[PDB]
Amino acid sequence: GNTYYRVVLIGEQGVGKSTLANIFAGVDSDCEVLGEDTYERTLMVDGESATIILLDMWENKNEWLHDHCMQVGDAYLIVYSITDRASFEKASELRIQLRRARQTEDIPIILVGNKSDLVRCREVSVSEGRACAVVFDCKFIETSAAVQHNVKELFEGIVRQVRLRR
Ligand SMILES: Nc1nc2c(ncn2[C@@H]2O[C@H](COP(=O)(O)OP(=O)(O)O)[C@@H](O)[C@H]2O)c(=O)[nH]1
Ligand SMILES: [Mg+2]
Repeated sequence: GNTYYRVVLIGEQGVGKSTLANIFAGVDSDCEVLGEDTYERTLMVDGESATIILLDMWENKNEWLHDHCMQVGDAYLIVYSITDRASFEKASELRIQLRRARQTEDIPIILVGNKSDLVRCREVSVSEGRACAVVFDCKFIETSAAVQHNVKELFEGIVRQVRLRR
């Protein structure tokens, strides 16, 4: 409870949420019995221990699970694919949706452009991701979950952001 961070992955189908979540996990004694699509890992960030509870239960078709995700997170990773415009536009919709669900809280958010390895398929530019993050007042990163590029920096980044709002 200060050492602990509940982090929620949201985004359109096929953007890479589950692939991100799997890289994050892999290998004790947190109080929480993990359910559905929940992962726990304890991380060292800036010389301080961080227990992350990661939720990856956002699907596009349990309808209440959307409202659940939007309510329980301390922090959010709003994921789109650089090779998919509509997922990028969806990300803005989800950010607005999240802001309405949490009107009075300063929620740490990272906007994540996944699939950066798919160079010839890029449809969304780095500048667009950046400009969008500026409009949203959140952070931005591009990852490739397939090759584990910037995935470490991402989860360090989100812990770093939630600590700044204390
Ligand atoms: N090339 C590439 N493929 C990816 C990346 N991340 C995920 N994928 C692929 O995209 C497909 C759907 O990914 P998934 O993680 O299930 O998306 P989800 O719906 O958001 O959970 C899978 O076949 C993954 O192999 C990435 O960074 N690069
Ligand atoms: Mg998934």
